[PDB]
Amino acid sequence: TDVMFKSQIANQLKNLRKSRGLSLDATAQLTGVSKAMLGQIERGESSPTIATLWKIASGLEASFSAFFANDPQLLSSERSFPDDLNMKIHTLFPYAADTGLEIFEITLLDHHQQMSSPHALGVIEYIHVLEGIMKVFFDEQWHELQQGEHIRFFSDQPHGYAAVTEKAVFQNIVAYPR
Amino acid sequence: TDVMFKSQIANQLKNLRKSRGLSLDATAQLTGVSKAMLGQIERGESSPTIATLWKIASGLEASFSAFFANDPQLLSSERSFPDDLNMKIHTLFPYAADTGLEIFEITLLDHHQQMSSPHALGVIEYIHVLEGIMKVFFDEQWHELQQGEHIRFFSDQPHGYAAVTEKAVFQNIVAYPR
Ligand code: MED
Ligand code: MED
Ligand SMILES: [Zn+2]
Ligand SMILES: [Zn+2]
Repeated sequence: TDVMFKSQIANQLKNLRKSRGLSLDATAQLTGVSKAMLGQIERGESSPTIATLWKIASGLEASFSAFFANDPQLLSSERSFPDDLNMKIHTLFPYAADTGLEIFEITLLDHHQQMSSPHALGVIEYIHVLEGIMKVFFDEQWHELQQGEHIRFFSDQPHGYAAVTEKAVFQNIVAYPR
Repeated sequence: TDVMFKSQIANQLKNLRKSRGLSLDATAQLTGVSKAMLGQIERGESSPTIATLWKIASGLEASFSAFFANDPQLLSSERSFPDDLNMKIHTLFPYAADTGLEIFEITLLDHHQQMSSPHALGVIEYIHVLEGIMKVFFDEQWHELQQGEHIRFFSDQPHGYAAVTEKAVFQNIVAYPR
């Protein structure tokens, strides 16, 4: 499936880019991802990480869900990304333009730590811990959250998530500007 | 010493800022650190992390060493920063304008992971592992390095360091554009 993952992302990334009439170099400037890497991704040569995907989506001002718009069904089954084995994504609600929401249930394993690049301007995130203890980084600091605890923050800044207990599960609501 | 740390940083940050004729708001825009936090730091109300210090120095286009220029001696003794207990900094060579180099010996403990904001444009880093196993993040990926291994990268991008073994020690050369 790692190879099928590559082809899915490669083809849709190209569609998203071409639909916007963007060159690879212009897309590189927008996303902060090298033109070289973007070329490799579209050719199915490199498997992008979840963090790189968000970086690209942010630059294109697209939702994470947009990477699967050609085959919406895939999103509800895409739990394990090849380059992120200690993190599993369960999409509860794919991006909806009317509410601007994208909702995921994330499972962090082996005390994995996930740092992210800023998402698009104005994108806001909500976090609700379902199990374990985890920490969320933003505004230059880590915020520890136990089961049941919650918090929201402006995600258009360097941020991150980390499981303090070996395992942690949390709901993540990503709200895009309307 | 945590309090002495705060006063040292508070006073020199203000000097560096004032010497440049910058307002707090202008400094906020340059560094990406909120004006609120910058105000608290200068008043000795909040203890900045090593990551925040680099973020500020980068925006002011100053060296990390500049934060101790009022009392150079302090740098050679400042090993443990209050908000970074799993990371110890041993400055071997403070910033020198003729070579543009700043050299540190860093000890990471309890498999600590250190993510950093981009340093100033053109700043380059060299890494040489003295002990243990560690990983360095840049160009969207982690690079694992064992004892004796080395690597260099452009640090004006999101990057980071992580000890894979409980403890890891490495030399870090930070070269600023001349
Ligand atoms: C649903 S993927 C994990 C969450 C996403 N907001 C990120 O920063 O990576
Ligand atoms: C000497 S402090 C650790 C190294 C510094 N280049 C950083 O990114 O944090
Ligand atoms: Zn995020
Ligand atoms: Zn650095």
